[PDB]
Amino acid sequence: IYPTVILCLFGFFSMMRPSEPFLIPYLSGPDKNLTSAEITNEIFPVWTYSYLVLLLPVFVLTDYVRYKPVIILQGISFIITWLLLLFGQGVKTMQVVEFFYGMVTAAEVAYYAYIYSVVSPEHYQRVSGYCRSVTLAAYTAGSVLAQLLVSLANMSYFYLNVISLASVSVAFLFSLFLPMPKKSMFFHAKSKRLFYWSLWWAFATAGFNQVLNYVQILWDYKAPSQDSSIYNGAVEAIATFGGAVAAFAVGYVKVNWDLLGELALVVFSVVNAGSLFLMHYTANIWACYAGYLIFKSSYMLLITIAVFQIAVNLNVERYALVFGINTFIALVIQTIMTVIVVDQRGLNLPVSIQFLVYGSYFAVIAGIFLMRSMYITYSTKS
Ligand SMILES: Cc1cnc(Nc2ccc(OCCN3CCCC3)cc2)nc1Nc1cccc(S(=O)(=O)NC(C)(C)C)c1
Repeated sequence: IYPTVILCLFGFFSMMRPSEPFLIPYLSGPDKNLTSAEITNEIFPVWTYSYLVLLLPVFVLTDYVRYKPVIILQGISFIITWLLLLFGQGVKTMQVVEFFYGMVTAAEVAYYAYIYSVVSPEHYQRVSGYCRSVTLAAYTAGSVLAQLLVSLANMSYFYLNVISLASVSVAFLFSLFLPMPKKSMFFHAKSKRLFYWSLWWAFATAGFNQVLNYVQILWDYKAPSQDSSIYNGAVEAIATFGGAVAAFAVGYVKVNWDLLGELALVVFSVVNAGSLFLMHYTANIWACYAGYLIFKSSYMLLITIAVFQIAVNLNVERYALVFGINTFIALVIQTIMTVIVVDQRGLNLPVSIQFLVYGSYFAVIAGIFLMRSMYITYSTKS
């Protein structure tokens, strides 16, 4: 009745942010005057470190304090992040906003744990799917709004950032009076083949997060971002719509998975690597846009399948206890690969080269997972 509507409106107004599609074009513009090397190699890598640091503390804080204060914390973190994007000028200030965005992403778990904590035991997946769909629709509508406003009204990215601050303010106001849960999930004390799909999910989502962290900066290299020649809002709206319809198509089609799940996963990883190589090698911005859509759709198929083979035979209380470990492994892998690749203390690689590395990473994951299926040679050779 009431708590679900409050959470739905909070999620919609939090996710609806026209600033995010045009972030690096706004950061690498006259408003901030930040070179691409600075954002690529000093500012953005801080997000992965902040998220990895804050994952587990936020994970236990959500459980301990009954999931509402962490939602208000995410709201005030949104407030601070977008206020400091609106009124911040400096590499250190942008590292701070990256830390606060990592805090936002870490605290996002509360928005979904509160759902299980407050809804009736009769069903959880229905309201969880509605909440996820409302967040996705909010993001898509925000991207389309940003694209339309930029294209028609000639409206600067400062005004879009203002709109995002207003939206997150309304979201925080809505999260102010969420009813309190009366129970926690595992505030008490705490198959082997699941290790396969856990590794699949961890590696694929580490690659996806690291790719998304720098897709826009790659778009910046092909065409002048500070000009109006870019189409980030429409492109990212189409990308998230394609990802959503792709994740739904996996449920629309009901095929056996215990037989060809690994084959589907390796095929999708191969397509991911191909899309990344298309992004890296091409010279046209539209080819990179199409590669982004293809990669997002293929990764969404891959992760929908991987989450199915983890969640079919898992308890609802163990869903969180397993996905927390899986995303911790994913963040460990992403932080290691970022320190080796992106961070200035490592190789200081421009985004014009990072995407070859990402495509090779996906290709190597697919190849090694196929090679682990080495039992083909032993049985066939008799
Ligand atoms: C306003 C702002 C401030 N700091 C950041 N840092 C940042 C940029 C790109 C990132 O890659 C996404 C990695 N994973 C993070 C969550 C899902 C994907 C992660 C962090 N992004 C910002 N906007 C933004 C730009 C491009 C993509 C994203 S997002 O994918 O992470 N946003 C959601 C779709 C998850 C809502 C957000």
